[PDB]
Amino acid sequence: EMEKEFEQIDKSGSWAAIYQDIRHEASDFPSRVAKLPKNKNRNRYRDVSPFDHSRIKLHQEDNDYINASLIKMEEAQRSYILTQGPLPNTVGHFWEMVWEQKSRGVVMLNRVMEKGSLKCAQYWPQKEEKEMIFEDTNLKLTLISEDIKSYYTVRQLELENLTTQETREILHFHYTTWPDFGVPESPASFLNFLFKVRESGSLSPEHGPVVVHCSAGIGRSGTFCLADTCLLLMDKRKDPSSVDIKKVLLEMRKFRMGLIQTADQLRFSYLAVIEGAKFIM
Ligand SMILES: COC[C@H]1N(S(C)(=O)=O)[C@H]2CC[C@]1(O)CC2
Repeated sequence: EMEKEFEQIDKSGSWAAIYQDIRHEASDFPSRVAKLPKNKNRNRYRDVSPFDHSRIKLHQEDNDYINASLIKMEEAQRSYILTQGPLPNTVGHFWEMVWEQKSRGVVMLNRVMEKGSLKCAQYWPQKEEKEMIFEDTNLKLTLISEDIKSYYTVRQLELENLTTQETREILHFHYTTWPDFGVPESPASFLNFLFKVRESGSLSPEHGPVVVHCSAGIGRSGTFCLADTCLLLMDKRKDPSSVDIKKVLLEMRKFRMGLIQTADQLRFSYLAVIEGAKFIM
C-alpha cells in the first residue's frame, strides 16, 4: 500500500532517489517535428518537446505543429491533451486545437505572471463586452460568465468558428493559488478543484480530451493527470492497492516527456492520491 511506501520514503528521505530512478526508466522517443527550424518560435522552452508519435496535429495545411501531446490511459479510459502555456503567436493555434479535438474543458494551473516573468499569453477575454478574434484561425472567443472563488476561477466561454458559424461552450478551470515556489502544503484545495473539473463533465468520454496546461505542460499539468488517473484506477479495480503511482507515471511518460518536474511534485502527487482515496473509500 502506497500510504506505507509514503511513510518509508518520507522517514528515509528517499524522495529524490525515487525521482531519479523514474528519470532513468523514462521513455525516450523522437521529437523531430518539434526541432524543425520553422517550429522554433512555436516552442516556449527548447528542452520541452512533444514526441512525434503522440503529438497533436493541427488540421491547417501550412504547418500542423503545436507543442501538445495526447496522453491515452487505456485501462482508466481517460485521455488528456497536455500543452504549454500559449505564446503571443500561438494563441490562435491553441483555440484551433480546442475546436478540432472537441474539448469541453481547459485546465490552467499557472498565473499569467509568476516570479516577475510572463509564463503564458493572456489567451481569453477579461470582459464580456470585449471578445477576441484570432484572424489566423478564424475563431471568435467571448467571455459569458466568470465565477471567482478563493482557490480557483471557473469561466464559461463561447468559441465560434467564424467559417461555419458553429458555436460551442468551453469551460475554463483556472487554479490560481499554486505557489510561485514549491507545492501547496495541503492537497485539499487541489482535490476540491479536480472534483469540480470532473463534476463539469469535461473529463467524460462524450467529449474530446480535456486540455491541461501550466507554463511547460509537464510539472503541475503532470500532477493533475497523475492524480486523476490513479484515483479512477482505484475505483475500477477489484483491489485498489494494486495501483502503483510510479508505474502509472512511467506509462504517462511514454506520451510526453518530463511529467512531474521535481521530487516535491512527486511527493505532492502521492499525498493527493492518498488523501483523495479517503473521499473514494
Ligand atoms: C520532503 O521532500 C523530499 C526532500 N528531499 S529528500 C532527502 O526526501 O529526497 C530533498 C530536499 C528537499 C525535498 O523536498 C526534495 C529533495
